[PDB]
Amino acid sequence: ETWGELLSKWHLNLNVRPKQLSSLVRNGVPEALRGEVWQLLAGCHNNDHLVEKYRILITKESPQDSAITRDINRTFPAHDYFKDTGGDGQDSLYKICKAYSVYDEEIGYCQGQSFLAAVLLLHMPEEQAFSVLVKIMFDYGLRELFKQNFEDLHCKFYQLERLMQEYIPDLYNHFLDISLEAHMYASQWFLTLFTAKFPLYMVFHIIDLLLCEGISVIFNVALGLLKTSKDDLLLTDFEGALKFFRVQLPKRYRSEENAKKLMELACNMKISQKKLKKYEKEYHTMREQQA
Ligand SMILES: [Cl-]
Repeated sequence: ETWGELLSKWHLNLNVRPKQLSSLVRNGVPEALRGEVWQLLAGCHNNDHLVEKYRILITKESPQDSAITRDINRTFPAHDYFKDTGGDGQDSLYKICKAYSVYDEEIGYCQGQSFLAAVLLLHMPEEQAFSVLVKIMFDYGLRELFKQNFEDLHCKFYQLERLMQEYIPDLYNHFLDISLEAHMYASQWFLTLFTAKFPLYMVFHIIDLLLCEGISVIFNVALGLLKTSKDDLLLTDFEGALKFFRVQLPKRYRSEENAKKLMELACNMKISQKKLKKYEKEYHTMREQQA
């Protein structure tokens, strides 16, 4: 495209993102270019060291075989690439997940990580998918949500609710009235970056935005989802709200048009780093008092 010219430009200087990249990413990266573009966004291009390590890691046993197997059995099992249990896709998926469990000695394999691994394997080869997965967990900071009995996740829930008070006040008020807290609905959004419940078309666009702009885009998407469906939530009771989040909400985004308007709104509902850091500080101060 425009994409072709952009990639030529980028390859003249892989150290610096071209000025028009963020605007082109906002519209969605083409499927066939995501393998390359995701690697470049994440800052790995021929990351030889991680690939060398990976080749050793795959010879080691995982102490989390059972968790990994369970997750893989629920990871896009009908998809053409993953449906053959002896296929290359499923083989690669196991190896990546096991390798990760051995690589991150402190934390190990994280529940749901197979969905993210699978998203990456849908667009690039195995060894590169491992590399990108590591960068998402370590550099972008996904693994931080799993430390300290999920303390940073709890922080994100607090942040989401403060943002809702501000940008979706009617919905915030209603959720207060029915005592529905974010931990009851937003956990998989954050911990899996939407990979575990939303349709792939939408999920790929989310990764495009997340790799370009950072892990904070989960807030933008969260607010876009809540604002778009708020009228199906405002008059519901507790059970009703949960049922909506579990069944109807992901079903809406099977439509490509619905998913495109959602990512547009998410980008438009962008939240500043300054604002997020304020709310993070508020949460930390609060936790210190009660401690
Ligand atoms: Cl803002």
